[PDB]
Amino acid sequence: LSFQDRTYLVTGGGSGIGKGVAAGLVAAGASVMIVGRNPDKLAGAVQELEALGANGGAIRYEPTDITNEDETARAVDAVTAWHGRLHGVVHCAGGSENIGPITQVDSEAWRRTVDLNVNGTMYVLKHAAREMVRGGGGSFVGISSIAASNTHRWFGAYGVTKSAVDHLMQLAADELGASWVRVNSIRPGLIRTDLVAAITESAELSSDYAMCTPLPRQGEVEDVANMAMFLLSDAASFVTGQVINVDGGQMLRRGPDFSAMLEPVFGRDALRGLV
Amino acid sequence: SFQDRTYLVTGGGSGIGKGVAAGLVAAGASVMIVGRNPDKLAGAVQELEALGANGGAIRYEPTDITNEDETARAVDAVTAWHGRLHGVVHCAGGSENIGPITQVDSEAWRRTVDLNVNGTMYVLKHAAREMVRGGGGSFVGISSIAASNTHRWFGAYGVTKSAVDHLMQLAADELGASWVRVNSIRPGLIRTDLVAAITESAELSSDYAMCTPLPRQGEVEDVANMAMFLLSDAASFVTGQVINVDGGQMLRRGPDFSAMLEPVFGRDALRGLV
Amino acid sequence: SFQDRTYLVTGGGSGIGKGVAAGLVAAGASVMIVGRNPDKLAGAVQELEALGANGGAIRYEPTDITNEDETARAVDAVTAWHGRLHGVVHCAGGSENIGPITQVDSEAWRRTVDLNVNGTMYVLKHAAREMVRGGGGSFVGISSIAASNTHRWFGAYGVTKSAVDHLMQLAADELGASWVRVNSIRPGLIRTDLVAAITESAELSSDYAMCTPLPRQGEVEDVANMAMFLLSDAASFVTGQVINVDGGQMLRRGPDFSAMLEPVFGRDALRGLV
Amino acid sequence: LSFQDRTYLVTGGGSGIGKGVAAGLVAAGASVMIVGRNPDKLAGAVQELEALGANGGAIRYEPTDITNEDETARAVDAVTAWHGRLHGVVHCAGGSENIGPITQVDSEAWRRTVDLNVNGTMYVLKHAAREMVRGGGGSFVGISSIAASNTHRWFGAYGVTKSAVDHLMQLAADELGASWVRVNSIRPGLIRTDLVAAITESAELSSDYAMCTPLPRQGEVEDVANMAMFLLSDAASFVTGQVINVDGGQMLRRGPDFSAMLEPVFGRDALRGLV
Ligand SMILES: [Cl-]
Ligand SMILES: [Cl-]
Ligand code: NA
Ligand code: NA
Repeated sequence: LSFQDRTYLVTGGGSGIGKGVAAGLVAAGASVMIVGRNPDKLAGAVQELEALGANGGAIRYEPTDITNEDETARAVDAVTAWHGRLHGVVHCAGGSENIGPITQVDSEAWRRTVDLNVNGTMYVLKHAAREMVRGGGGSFVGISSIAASNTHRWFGAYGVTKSAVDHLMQLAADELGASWVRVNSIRPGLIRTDLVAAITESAELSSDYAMCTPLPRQGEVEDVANMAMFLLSDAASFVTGQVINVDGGQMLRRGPDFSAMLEPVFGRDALRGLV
Repeated sequence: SFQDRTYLVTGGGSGIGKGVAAGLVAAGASVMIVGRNPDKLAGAVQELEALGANGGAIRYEPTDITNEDETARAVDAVTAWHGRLHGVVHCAGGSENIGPITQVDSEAWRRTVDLNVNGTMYVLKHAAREMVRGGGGSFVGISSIAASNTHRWFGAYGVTKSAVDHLMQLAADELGASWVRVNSIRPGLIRTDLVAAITESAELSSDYAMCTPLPRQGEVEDVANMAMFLLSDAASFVTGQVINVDGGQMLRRGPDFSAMLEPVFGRDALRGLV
Repeated sequence: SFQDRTYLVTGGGSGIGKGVAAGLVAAGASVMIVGRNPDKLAGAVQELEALGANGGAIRYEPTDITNEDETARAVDAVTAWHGRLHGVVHCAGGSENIGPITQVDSEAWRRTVDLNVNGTMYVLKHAAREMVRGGGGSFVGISSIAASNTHRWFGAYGVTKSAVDHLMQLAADELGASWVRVNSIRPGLIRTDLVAAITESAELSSDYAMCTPLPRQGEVEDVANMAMFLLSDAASFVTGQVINVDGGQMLRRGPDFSAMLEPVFGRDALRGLV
Repeated sequence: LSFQDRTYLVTGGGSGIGKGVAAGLVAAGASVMIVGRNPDKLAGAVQELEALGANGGAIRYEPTDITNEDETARAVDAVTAWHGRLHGVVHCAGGSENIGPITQVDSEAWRRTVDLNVNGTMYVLKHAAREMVRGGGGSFVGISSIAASNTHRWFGAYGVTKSAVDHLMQLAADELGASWVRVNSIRPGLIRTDLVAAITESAELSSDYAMCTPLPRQGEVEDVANMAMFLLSDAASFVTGQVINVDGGQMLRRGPDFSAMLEPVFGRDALRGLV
């Protein structure tokens, strides 16, 4: 239940979900290192997060392009060297550059998404895992997506790669349980971030998501932060290998239909293939 | 978020249910435990009263969940206690026989079905009515790893718990519009009185440990922690989930009770020969 | 691989069961159809006899699968016909009521449970006994997309069919050592007499089509084709599978019967208000 | 039920499963193009496959490195131009170069596996799909693995990438159903090929697989070929988006434990992380 005097690494800690997770931990008295691509945002987030955690919290940043393994490895060394032990990780770094039919998918955009999500995650887990095993245990939380649990027509590499990441969390849980390192995935549904204010505020797509979602609201960053913190905590010490949706129940229905956005740009025939 | 709230816990007289009740009482909640054995329910109350005051309170009503009318009466009693029912943790259920599918004791199978499938439906049906009228709540059904991974020779148990998990998800679909969340927890091997048979066997104990990534057995607190989280406002966007608390055993397989069952049935019987 | 073999088909008097029976007869198999309605079973026999000779043959026995003794008697009859039972396609089952979980007709729910959970177990239990003694076989259980994707307001149907799918997998685990394969098929919307309500509604018909990647409704032949493949030696390394034949509807969602149910129950009732 | 006068593309058609699938189709009277990396094997397989299909069958090859999209696109043009229509695809090309703990995984080997399985599959599906949509429909069958359905400790990228591929088949099925293009995945268990005679014939690993497998035998290439042919055929014309194991029921138990092979090479501590 407590996080005081524990140290965590948070990737994509500069905005959206990662920032919320970092906020939560620092406010609970944890030491956090946030890593991400943009030193501007990272620095900004740090001065802000520092206001929280008058409760013993601490915050640091290291700019890191997680598609380069050396940079990931260095960041993991630094967070571990901070107090000597790395208690956990929340991996929120990851992206999506594709939107369109599989038959016309931009292969460079696809390959970038694979590198970021699949390889990026592997580097973070590989190196974080080494220290958590040496430290006598810990908890790794991967942030996936409902795109992995429910097909999102025209999202190309997003759900494909997030499915890989979910499998990698389960594989690692299997391998690392003997070392008391728990590994779990969270798949958020529609969460309100500045990143996705186009969708959340659009009449057609907000309406489609709402019809797919049993609970009558959209998600919030705090919803995902709460699950991550629970899974990092000792209250989940027998929970590993799980893949858990924080999505208002959307996985019980279907992924969203982005027709209304895409039909005027691609035409209906392209959306069922047909080049 | 437990302090000013009231919860129903079925099967609250021992094991998982009792742990859940104890955690909620400790947090300041009011809890009504119900179950078949009045001696055990009354004893659990006396024990849990010791968890005293964050202002928590505990009551019991003997209830046979195979009887819909008694179940509805229990739901009326918990609801009238402070005027609103905030959540349910449904731990009542079990099974009565290990053996090959070809030798299933049909009356025991029917009993397990009645208890697990029908009993869960009645609790859900009437708890949902009140949680809808009251403006929302959280229903947690306790299932088992027997539903997620085949347990050879467990017959009705895994079958009925899979039915229950589907019910939890169907109910989440139907009830989300009324702010009633419904989730399932599947425990792995949890240390209780009900598990002394696995405990006394080197073969069975070893088999579970080999099937379990984390190098320990589960505790009732582990399941109680998950249940409380899912009841809390910290899980307010979580519904329709089926979540294992099992040390990662679902990543491997169900246990193999061959060592125990071979001397009773014979090897041929365990692959269906009569 | 059907020519010199004998199969039991439950619910063989109409719909999916009858299609399955017809395909097997056409291929030269002997088929016993069983079911509750003797007029319909007898009429199906007369029809299927027309499928004549690749040397195929068809018989019927009226059987109430909620009675284990009648079920065992049907399994004895099919087995004694040519001395070995090679497989089963279990299509008998159904449901009796659409409505919110908060207004479930408990007697109809129990009936659906008895028919689907208990009835399937009896057929499986006794068919498995003979298929084990005979040196192997293939058991195909027919389930439904209601088990793979929540169908709001379908109550016991999806719940019980999920129980059935778990049973198929448990039985595959137990019985593989005796070369008895057990698999489940989940059909989507299939064109039969049982679906005229969806057919007559623009709203419901449109909703299914929107939920279905392939731009057509399912046919009984589609399900019969899958069943035959799974019975065949071409599927000899396939067991424990649960396979949809649904035009890809499982990739989207279950149907939304709101248009039909709103005028009966009201909108508030459909989210659990009583 | 028939395959006469239909044309199919088979990737990895030069050995193992692909060769068996190609054999099956040609023998049933189909035209097949087999593609793969090694022109020696491809040519060999063609002269052999030509003996079969006195029943109207036809066989061709094009050497193709499926990690290069241009080469994949050319092969798809050629098979389609052959008779004017491409009726289906069975995608068996794919590999696995990793064996060891996630904490010590060779990142170059990992990245190669991702490129082959994830990107390779996408290229094949993208371009094959274009023609099948234009042709009025068809059937794409992806060959995955039980490594995707059940965690295989120490298999690193194999199950991770095969999980991605399964998701991609489901996404494509969702997108392309409107065009009558069905897309499905097969996950084989232990299949006897020359590739894996080390495992299938080893006492410890054969024994472990056998205990995990309800049916008392190992798989055969014909078992997978039969499922693929059924899914290509009109007898499966309402079957799309499915992910189907041909594994003797192994998915009901667990993936294999390669401890006996790996412990003497890595030590027990490395196998639970600990570098
Ligand atoms: Cl009790
Ligand atoms: Cl009938
Ligand atoms: Na209180
Ligand atoms: Na015959």
